[PDB]
Amino acid sequence: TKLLVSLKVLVIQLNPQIGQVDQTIKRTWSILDKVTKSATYVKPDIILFPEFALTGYSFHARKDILPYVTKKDEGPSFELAKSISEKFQCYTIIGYPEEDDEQKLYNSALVVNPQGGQIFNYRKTFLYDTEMNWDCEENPEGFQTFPMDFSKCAKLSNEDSYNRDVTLKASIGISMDLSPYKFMAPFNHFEFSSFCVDNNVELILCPMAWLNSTSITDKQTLHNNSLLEAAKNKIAFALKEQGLPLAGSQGIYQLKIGDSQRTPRVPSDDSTSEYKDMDEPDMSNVNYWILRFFPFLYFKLRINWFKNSSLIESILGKTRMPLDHEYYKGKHDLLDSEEVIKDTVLEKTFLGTSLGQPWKFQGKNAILVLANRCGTEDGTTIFAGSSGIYKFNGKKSSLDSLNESVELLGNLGKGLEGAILREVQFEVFR
Repeated sequence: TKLLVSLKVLVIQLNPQIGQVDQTIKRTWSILDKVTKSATYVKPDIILFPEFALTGYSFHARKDILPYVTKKDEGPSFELAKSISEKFQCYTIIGYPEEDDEQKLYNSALVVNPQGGQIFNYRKTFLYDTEMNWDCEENPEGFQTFPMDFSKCAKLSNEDSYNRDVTLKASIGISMDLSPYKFMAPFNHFEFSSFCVDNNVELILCPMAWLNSTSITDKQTLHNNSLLEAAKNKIAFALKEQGLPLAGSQGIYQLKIGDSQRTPRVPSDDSTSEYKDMDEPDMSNVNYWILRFFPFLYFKLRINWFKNSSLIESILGKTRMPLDHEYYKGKHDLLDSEEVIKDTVLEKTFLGTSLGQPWKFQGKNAILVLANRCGTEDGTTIFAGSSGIYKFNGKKSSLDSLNESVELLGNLGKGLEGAILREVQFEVFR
């Protein structure tokens, strides 16, 4: 049974700096105020913030982050999300540094329902270099899905208003979750997006603190004070030339509220990575993010992969998580056994292909919401901003924004704080 859905999605893009939690909270309320005063404002069903949205990101020691960590149901990030959810009767998802009762630290995203109750807490599964600075843990559950009960958001195709309720299968992936594991696993594993396709996820939510490639990441440079000083000077000049303070822009808000301006499809070039034109998205990263969702994209070659059974061994042989992941540290050959083939094995995919279909996602819909922070930290790290909303439409082989099986519903710029609201329409089957 086809069920039509209409979701009002609001994404907030912030430039939080370490030690400015109260100021960031104030700017957040300012943004939300300006949003409600928009000419085309409509009430959001869901509001998404970036990774470590109120705290800043680049913590260099456990001691430095400890004054900002909180239990999943206490503290500034949680109280903000509860207040927002209660005032807007929506789901609110925010990234925050978490401590648990056993003094373990995580990079997390909490989810609050329209009643102001916390319904979920997701912990980052693939960690980035920065997390290793302060003793962050991997999510022992690995990637996860959860239900989100939406009220008055759905209809049958014959009906004339969205007056039905719907429970969508959602998944949160925090930044590095989208990357090959440790940057060492094969690129074409597409772990997170394969997991979402495998589990028939309909709503994908990604709080991120994702870098623009102008950032200094070369390890030899970071650990040679002469090379580092020279590299920092280059970024300094790059911001000065833009009329920006070294930390990037704060408090000047780009609002795209309820409009229908789509983001132009563009190939990555030597120029699309430049940290220039702050109100335009970083299309190098937009294209890269789209590529990491390859299993959701139409690709002609899958028909040959399926016909030749080229991926059967890959599909059968893949594990739920990487073998050395926290996941197995305590969870735990069908072609050579007498055990039967379970439904779950027939849902598994590799490169978007399953044992039963060339392209498992074909004919389906999924929504991707990416909330990425903007600004700069340490004089070395420039975040890409470019928060956006995407629809994978499942319709029938560029590996970027030119692929028409993804719809770019709208993006913010790479460099300004702000908010984007889009009505997203799609279908699910029930």
